[PDB]
Amino acid sequence: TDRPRFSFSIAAREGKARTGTIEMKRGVIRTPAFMPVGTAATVKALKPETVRATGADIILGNTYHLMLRPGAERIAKLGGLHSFMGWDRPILTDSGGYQVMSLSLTKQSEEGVTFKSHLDGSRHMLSPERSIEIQHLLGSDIVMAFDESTPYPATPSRAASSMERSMRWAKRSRDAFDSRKEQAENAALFGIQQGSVFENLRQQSADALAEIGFDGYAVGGLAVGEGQDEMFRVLDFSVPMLPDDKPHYLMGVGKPDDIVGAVERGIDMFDSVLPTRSGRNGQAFTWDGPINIRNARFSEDLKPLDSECHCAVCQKWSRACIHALIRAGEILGAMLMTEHNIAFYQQLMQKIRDSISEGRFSQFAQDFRARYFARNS
Amino acid sequence: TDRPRFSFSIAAREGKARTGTIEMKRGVIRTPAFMPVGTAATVKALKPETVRATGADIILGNTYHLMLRPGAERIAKLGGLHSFMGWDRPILTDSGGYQVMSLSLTKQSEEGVTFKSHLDGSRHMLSPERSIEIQHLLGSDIVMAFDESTPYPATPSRAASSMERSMRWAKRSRDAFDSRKEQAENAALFGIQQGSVFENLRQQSADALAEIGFDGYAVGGLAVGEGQDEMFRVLDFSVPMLPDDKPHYLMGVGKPDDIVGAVERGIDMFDSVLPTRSGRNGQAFTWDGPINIRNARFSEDLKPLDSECHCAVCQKWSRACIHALIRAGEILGAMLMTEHNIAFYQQLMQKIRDSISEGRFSQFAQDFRARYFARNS
Ligand SMILES: [Zn+2]
Ligand SMILES: [Zn+2]
Repeated sequence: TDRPRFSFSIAAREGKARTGTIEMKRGVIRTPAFMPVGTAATVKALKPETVRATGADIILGNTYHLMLRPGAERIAKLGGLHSFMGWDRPILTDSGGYQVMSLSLTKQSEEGVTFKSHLDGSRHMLSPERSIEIQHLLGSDIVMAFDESTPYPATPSRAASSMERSMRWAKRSRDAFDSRKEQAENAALFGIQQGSVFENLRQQSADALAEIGFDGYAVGGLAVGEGQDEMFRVLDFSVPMLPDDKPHYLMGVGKPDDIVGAVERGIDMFDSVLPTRSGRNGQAFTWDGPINIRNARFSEDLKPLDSECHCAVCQKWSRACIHALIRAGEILGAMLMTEHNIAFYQQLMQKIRDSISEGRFSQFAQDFRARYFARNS
Repeated sequence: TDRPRFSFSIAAREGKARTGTIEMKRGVIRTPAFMPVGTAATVKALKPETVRATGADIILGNTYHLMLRPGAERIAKLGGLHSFMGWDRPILTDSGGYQVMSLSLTKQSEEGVTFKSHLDGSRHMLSPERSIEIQHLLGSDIVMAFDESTPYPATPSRAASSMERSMRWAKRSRDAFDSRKEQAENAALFGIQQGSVFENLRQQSADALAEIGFDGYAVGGLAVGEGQDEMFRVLDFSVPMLPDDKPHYLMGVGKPDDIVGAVERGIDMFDSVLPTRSGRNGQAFTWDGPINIRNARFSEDLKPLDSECHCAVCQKWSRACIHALIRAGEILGAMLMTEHNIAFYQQLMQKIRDSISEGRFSQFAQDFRARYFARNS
């Protein structure tokens, strides 16, 4: 049977939480979804088949890093990110705009930005048009509109002007995407809501995005230093402003309890480097909270990282042996921790989906928090 | 202080057993000595610094395999085996003659042998003169005379003729070695006693070798299928025939109890692939006998491979975690087992040396056998 470009179906709801599917030409994405951050398929990283076996339906590509090395045109000549990452299922790319704020910047205006590569100092340009074109060259299935991030905390004036520029750039992203037939017929485009902590600015942003029209809507400007309390407060009024029948995407979030609370507030999609960064640093996520595998307590602990996790690592490896690998600096140790962490995240999402489907998600969320924060690991 | 070409000193004796040192220009060899079989310094093998840290004072090079790949001239152009194996301490090379019997053979005569490479079918030639020259090109510190092996079991006639040819070839090895000033002044040459299980042939051989004169004397024709009982019986009368004040070398032996009994019979030097072959196959040597680390009993065994071994593996790794590595096919598992096995062999030799020095070696040998064969692992 033929597969659609982008079809979001909601199968069940509990309060603001939703569970369902996004059907795309390269596969189905179960929601709520967690997207691990992808990298080149080399001996340095988990194999793509390993990432898929953790349960991931889609992975994320960082446009900014790919355009500095090896470059978007080079990626295209190699067959796009799907070949480059050895991943034939959907790929979401960010716009590159956040990293130019956080990692580089030679010129800024309504036109776009010019920035210096922190690698070789070379100059690069991004704009709604260039960002959408680069994401096309990467073979992206879900394209993010290019917006303006204002650093945290933002004044009411800075938040107002960045949101308004972002909305003008959202229309430009829309038109650039629509102008490219191969991209418009085969990929999807998400808009990004801005407005910082100000409800009227968030509503303005949401109204603008809905008038332009997108396949999905992200909540931007959070997870940038504000803390969970205020992030939840902003989600409380911001997510209901977005179109109900399209996916809602909270970018760069986050810790497991962040994810649970955001789903309670209507978020459908997530990404975070946390599982990978933690895995390389010897920290494992468990249902009893995170653990530091280097701790002496684990040196003779024959139980797996998490006794309820069904990832391939926990079927086989004890805390004691992962402890030994990590303490010796063996790369296998980091690989096992990273595989478990990504798989744990997918099992979290699966438990979220199942509990919403059964109408017991609010109880799952309470059960989850009580145990995650008690830390009886 | 300047170092001698070859100086064997006996420090202490108990019965036929001796302990002491061989001083050579590239270092001191403690005796009785075990020589692991060396290979090229690549990611496939233990690093040379690891092999040294196990206690090895000297390693063995298989001339036959090195002459098929990459070839003796190629080894020389790379700086000899010391550069090729990353090992700056003494290296003993065999003559290549045993492997032409056991692994290849297009022509055989009193002149030498011509054989077909089991790799690429190419033709090669060995002779006392060519073998000594190749071992020179390899940078060998201890050179083995080229002899004729007769397969086991040998008729009294075949044993007689092979021994006599070997003695004529021993003189030719001696003269070839002596003809090359750079080799004669910096390396040593061992002769090889033959005669199978026949006492008069062994005496004939020993007399011939002593008349030629060598720096050391090997007992050949054992560990080829005969079993330990008969090997010990042959050693009982064969080793006393050799010059007392030169090292005695039992080639290709062997299991730990073989080594102990051979030292009781006057052997000073040993080599065997057993520690490495076992390590790759998941078998570890211990004071309670060998263990198969794949056995289910080890999956939760937090004790090291051997609780009295002081190798770097046993300081750190449990049976349970080596078990997990081996069962997963992780190369680290084989590396750890091989390091422990070679280190265990060196600790065996150290206990042999110390017990002889203290005049308690015969008691050590009895204690060792009772525990090794009870197998309370
Ligand atoms: Zn797991
Ligand atoms: Zn050990």
